[PDB]
Amino acid sequence: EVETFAFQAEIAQLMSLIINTFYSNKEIFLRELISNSSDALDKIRYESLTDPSKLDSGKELHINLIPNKQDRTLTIVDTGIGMTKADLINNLGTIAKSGTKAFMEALQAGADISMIGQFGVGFYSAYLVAEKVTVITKHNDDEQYAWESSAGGSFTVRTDTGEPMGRGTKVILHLKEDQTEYLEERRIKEIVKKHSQFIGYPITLFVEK
Ligand SMILES: OCCNC(=S)NC1CCCCCC1
Repeated sequence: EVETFAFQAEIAQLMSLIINTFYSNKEIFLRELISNSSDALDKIRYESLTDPSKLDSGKELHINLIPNKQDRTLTIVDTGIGMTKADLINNLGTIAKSGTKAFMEALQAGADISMIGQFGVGFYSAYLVAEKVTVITKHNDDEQYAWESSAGGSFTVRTDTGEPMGRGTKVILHLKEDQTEYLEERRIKEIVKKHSQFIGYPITLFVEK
């Protein structure tokens, strides 16, 4: 059972901007996703200080980067606080409203796309390299859900039937045909060292066999 929702007008405008403009410095998407994962891990770790039972769904706090040349996907996995159904559908997009408007004002005040993180909307930089993004997420207070969008103004949310995650979020990037360099080991390493050398959680690169 799948529900289809329309993106808020300003978010749909940002994604169409991100997809259609010519911007060569596409590697910043990984920094933004890793920084988002760091925030999610900070939140569960902070909450667990007053409630250790919040870690019953997993004590490990880490980030895994998993390229797959066969499927042409790059997957970013964190064991952070995860996302509820209301987060996926309403609350997060409501908070991103002001940032998207301001980010688009800044895009005419000099700023470029690489500053997307300073407006709290860095996640949508995934569409610099991805034609489709799938988000599997599990929050302690909700079921496992699957969010998906190929942009174009709509996204879907459904209960996920696949492998249970425990807790956290999995961002699956279905890369565009010309963006397969982000499946390469030495390319991901160079990006992580340059942009995320100061993340307070272990970032593990899964190399393919
Ligand atoms: O970082 C930018 C703000 N977006 C966040 S925090 N999360 C996104 C995940 C996909 C579905 C929920 C809402 C959008």
